[PDB]
This record gives sequence, structure tokens and C-alpha cells, in this order.
Amino acid sequence: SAPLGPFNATLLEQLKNDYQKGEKEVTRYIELQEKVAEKYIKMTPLSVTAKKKLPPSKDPRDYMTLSPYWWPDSTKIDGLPYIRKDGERNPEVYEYPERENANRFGDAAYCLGVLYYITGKEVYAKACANHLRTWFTDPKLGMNPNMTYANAVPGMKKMRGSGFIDSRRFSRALGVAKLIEGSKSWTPSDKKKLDDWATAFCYWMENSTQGQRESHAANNHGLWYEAIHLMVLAYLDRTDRIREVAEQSILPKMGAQIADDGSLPQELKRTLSLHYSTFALEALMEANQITSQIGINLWSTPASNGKVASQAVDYLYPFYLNPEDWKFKQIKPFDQSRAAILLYEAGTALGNQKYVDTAKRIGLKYSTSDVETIPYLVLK
Amino acid sequence: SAPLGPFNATLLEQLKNDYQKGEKEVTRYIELQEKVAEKYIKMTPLSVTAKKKLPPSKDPRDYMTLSPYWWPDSTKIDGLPYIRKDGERNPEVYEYPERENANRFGDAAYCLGVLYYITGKEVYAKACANHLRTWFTDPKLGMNPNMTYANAVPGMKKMRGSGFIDSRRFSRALGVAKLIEGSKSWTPSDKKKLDDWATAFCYWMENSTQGQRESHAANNHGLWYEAIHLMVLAYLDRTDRIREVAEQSILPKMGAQIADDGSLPQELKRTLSLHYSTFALEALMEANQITSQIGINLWSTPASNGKVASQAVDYLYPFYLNPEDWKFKQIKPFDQSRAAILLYEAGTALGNQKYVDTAKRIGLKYSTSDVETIPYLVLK
Repeated sequence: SAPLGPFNATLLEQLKNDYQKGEKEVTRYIELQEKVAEKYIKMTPLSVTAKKKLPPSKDPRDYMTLSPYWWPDSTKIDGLPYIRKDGERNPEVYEYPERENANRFGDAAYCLGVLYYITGKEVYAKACANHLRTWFTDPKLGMNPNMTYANAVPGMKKMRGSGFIDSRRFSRALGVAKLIEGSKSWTPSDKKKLDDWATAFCYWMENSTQGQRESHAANNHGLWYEAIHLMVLAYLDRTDRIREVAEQSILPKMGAQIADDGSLPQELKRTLSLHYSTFALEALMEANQITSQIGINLWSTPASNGKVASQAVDYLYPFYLNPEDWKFKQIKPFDQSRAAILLYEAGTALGNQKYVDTAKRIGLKYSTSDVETIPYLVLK
Repeated sequence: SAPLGPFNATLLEQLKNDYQKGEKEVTRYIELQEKVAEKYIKMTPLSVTAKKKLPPSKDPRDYMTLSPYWWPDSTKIDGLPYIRKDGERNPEVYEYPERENANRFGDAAYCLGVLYYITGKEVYAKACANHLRTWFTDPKLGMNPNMTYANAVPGMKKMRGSGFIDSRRFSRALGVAKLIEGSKSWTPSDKKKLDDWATAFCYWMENSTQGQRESHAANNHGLWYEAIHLMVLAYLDRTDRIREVAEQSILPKMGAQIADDGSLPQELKRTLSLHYSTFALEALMEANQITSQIGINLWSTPASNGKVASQAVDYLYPFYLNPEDWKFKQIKPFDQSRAAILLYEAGTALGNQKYVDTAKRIGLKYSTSDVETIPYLVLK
């Protein structure tokens, strides 16, 4: 029975079972994955402190990024205050090294922790443990447990960012640390420091003004906030909190954000409206992987007004078959492969075999190294 | 009469004449540009050598970038060889500091040089000089006069790059070096070194396999090659060569790329077909800023086959009024303001008043800091 964490636990338990039964298909797949993982063992651990331009706190351990749709104003002598262009990522985002470094850290730790659970090999736990210590708990390299300066917007006064949805990159790795507990490399003191950081980040999330605001966001940001919250609570074994969050926040949010026709109107107004409709459902999906491990199915449990998240999957399914039919603003081509994992997760959750068929027809490449597809041999 | 260089010499002479005559509308405008200039005066000269990851030569003085549409192949263990995703810029490009640093250098030097020609104040010549020496001729920080490692593709190293079209950024600055000759800051020693560099770089453009290959290109890359060629040649005052290139390479190239309806088939098969149709004419427009200073008008001179640049503007002109009508693949929005400068140059060259009128209705922001608009008070 898999420990509580940020992954489809059914798919992981069965890959581990089949790997240990020596089944030929799974064993070939896992050996492939093991070759993909090699770069993660040799990879030097990343730190949030590897930046030159410091945040207003002057502390390199504070995570800082630029809100990706905000651009210098050509008509102002210093380009301040920045102006918003929805859907156009300002390439200055890549001058803040946390942005892509949290992604690389997140990929390494997730790939290594999963392969530790599946194979048992101590070597993967050791590499995982090394990325975790440096990114989180280390007293010089470790990241401070806050997102004060995520998605800053130059020239904005109070505007205390535009969200900390960036967290999902490293908070998936936080959840995966649960998989290496009991290994020889992850000592009891390692787990205490990490618990203590997670307790401090959860507190920041629930009590800081930026946390409270993001807990009440009206679009996919509120949904991603709770997905991240659940990752942190599940790492801390706060399963009753997980139940309070789903019933008192997640379910209300879907009740309001889904319309009667199953569309997501807060996302339909974006310049990337098919992408953000999917990005909202991607949040529910990852929240569900955690909630359904304690018997709460977020795809079919209704909100108090009777709406269910499956109505929104229903609304998008035709356009996952033919994105060209999408009739709202989408100023960049939509990646259809995002529907495979999505329809497979909603599909199995609902007994909708039409969804699952379509997920496999779309499929994921067998030899892909995208770590988020490691559990999905079934789509390969 | 203005020195020969990469700019609309008619607008430039005009601004300098009116500035010196104390005309109020021009003196106000030039006083705004001087405020915008102030950052370049304080700015630390940039160098191609500021990078960690070295090129195959292990020379930091070798300019090196990644070809923008080539991405890792996630189906291969080392991501190698990269695959092409037309029109999708790979954020890995920003890990090559030259790509953006050539932009910042080019903008700084262009603006200082032009303000020195217009205003005559030595402070702009002195700052321009400091950037040109550092980027070009300094014996430690100066880039080598080649583009061997521009637009490399990892894995496909077996071949070459994908062209050196990035040169336009710093070769405009090379052209504007001409405008500070005669100042106190630009010594005869300075100008001799730059001439020697321009000569070496010119040799490389014409005799290296990568230059020869690029001079043969059948699309917008052939046209940008010559536009860059003319900038170097004009800097070197080789006005006979500018005629030969104009007459034997640019017009026949332009003529081969224009269909009977005026479309540019090589650019219509691109995922950014309106951006690339416009980008081809922008090469011709910058080429023509140089050729028409010696009496060759590329907008109205027909090629051997009877095609003329004016036909390709005609095809595109409706879609500059209404870019939404564009019936070909354009997977990112198109900046309609690019049509402002393009229809004014083409229109003035052709005596087409409807083009100029539309150029001024689209216009440019009076207070913009985009340095390529500095000559275009007529549009603001």
C-alpha cells in the first residue's frame, strides 16, 4: 500500500508489485526509467541561493520570480510600472534562476523518489536525499519557507505579487520525500528538519496575507493553491485537514467556477482560454490523486449546488479531440498530449471508458523522459 | 549630407538640420531621446566573453547561441539530437548571454551614435566609443570577427549552424560607428582597429563555407545576409560593392521569392507566416536604407524576372490593416506596429500616399524608448 503522496498511488503500487514479481513488460519499462534517472544521480543539487540580483529582503534564500505576463512599459523612462499582456511570457522571467531551477530540482527529486519506491535500490534514495537537503533544509543553501517574492511585478506598490502557484514544482518533491523514509540515507534527523520546514511553509500558506488571498482566488489559482496545500498536508500526515480542505474549499471553488454548461468562465476570458481551462482541471486532478487516497473522489463528489467536476471534463472533451474547434481566444497552440494524463485520471475516476480509450489513443511516448509520465506505462 | 550608414539618412539629416536651427518640436523630441539615452551612458559595456559554457573552440571571444526552434528530444536519453519545432522558441536560448547582450549593445551604441550626429555633444560620442571598443576591437573582451558558432544545434553538429542572422544586432552598431568619426573620443587608432575588424568580418562573411552557404539562401535569410553585408560594406565605404550586391544579389533574390500574386511562398509554409512575410521585407527595407543613399531604390526596381518589391507589399497591405484576416498559420500574435515603419519606408520610396497615410494612422508612441524608432518623429 503506497504511502500518502502526490502521485497516482494505484498506478505506482501496481508497477512496484509487477516489478517485484519480475513481470517482463514492467521490468523492461523500469530499466528504461532507470537509464533516464542516471543524469539525476550525477546532477549537482540546485539551491535557491544561486542568484546575483537579490530580492528586497537582501536574503538569497528567499525565492524570487517575475510574474510572467508583466512587461516593461516602453513609454516610461525606466519602464516602470510594468504593463500586463495576458498570455505573452516576458523572457526576463529567465533572469531569475529559481524559475527553471525549481523545475529541475522538482524533476530530479520526483524521478529519484519514485524509482526508490519501485526498485528499493538505496542509490536512488541517496541522490533524492541530496537534492532534498540542499533545496529545503540546509542552513545556508536551503530555501526559506515562504513565497513572499514569487511573481513580483516591478513598479507595483502593495500588489504583493500575482500568486505563488510556482510552489507546485518543489512541493511535489516535498511529497515524494515520503517515499524515501526508512532508507538508510534519509536519517531521522533529516526527516525532522524537513517536517519542521514543511510545518513552517504550511503556516506561511495559511496565515500570511498572500496565502490568505490566494486561498480565496476565483480562478484556477485558488484551485492550484489547494492542490499545493494538500501536497504539504499529506507530507505532514494531516489527513483530516485534507478532508476539511476538500469539503470546505475545493468543492465550493468548483461549485462556483464551473458554469451550468460545464465551462469555466474565469478561464474563458484569458488569451489562452483552452490552456487555462485545462490548467484548472490539472489542479483538480492533482488534488484528487491525494484526496482519493483517503476515499474522497473529487471528480464525482458534488459541491453544495450539485455541480461536479466531471461536467467540466465533459465540456472540454470534444475540443481535446479537435482543438481546432475551440471557439475562444487561444493565442498559442494547445498541446493535446495534456489530455492523455488528464482524461485517464478523470476517466478511471468516473468509470467513463470513452475517456480512457481516448487517453490511450492520444498516448504518451514510451521512451519519453518527462518525469511526470513515469507512472503511466498504461498510456504508453 | 549624412555619412553612409544603416538608417533613413533623409529623416536623420532632417532631424539634425531642425535641431541645429532650434526648431521647437524637434528640440523637444530630441530632448526626450536624450533622457532615454541616459541609461546607455551609465551602462557598463557588454562583452561576448561574459559566459560560462564555452564553444567548441573553447574561445570566450567566439560568439555562440542556440538555434531558437531546436529542442531536446525527450524520447532519447541525452536529448540528442535536438528536433525542430518551427516557430516555438526554446527558452534554452537565454542560457547563451550573447543572444540578448548583442541586443543591449546594439541598442546602446545605435542610440548614442545617432544622438551624437544630431546633437554634436561629445558625451554621446564618448559613451558610444566605449561600447564599440569593448564589443569589437578590445584585445581581450572583443568578439572574434566570425559567426561560426551562431545558432548551433546540439547533436546536428555534423553540419553547421542555421545561419548568422543574429549579426544584424551588432552590425547596425558597426554602421553607426561612422557617425562619431571626427569626435574627440574616436581616435584614428580606434577607427583603424574597427576598420580592420570590419574587414576581417567581411572576409568571413564572403569566404567561409557558412557565409557562402548563407549567401545562397532562398528565403528571408538570404535577404538578411545581404542587408548585413551592405552594413559592413557601407561602414567600409565600399560603395561599388554595394551596387554589385544590390544589383546582382538582392534584386534577383527578391525576385525569385515573390509569387505572381505578390505572396512570399517560402514564408507562407512557416508556422509564423505573417511574421516571416514581414521579416523578409524588413531585410529589404534595411538594405534599401543603404542602397538608396547611392541612388538604387530596391522598392521600385524590378528584378530580371519582372518581380518588384512593391508587389509583395501590395499582397500584405490589407493584412496590415486587419491582421485577423490572415489565412495562413500564425501560431503567435502579430505586432501590427511593425507595419508603421515598413509602410512608411516602402510608401516614401514608391510615392504611394495610401501607404504613408496608413503608416501614420498606425503610428508609433511619441514617448517610446525603442531605439530603432529614434529617426521616425514623422510617425509619432
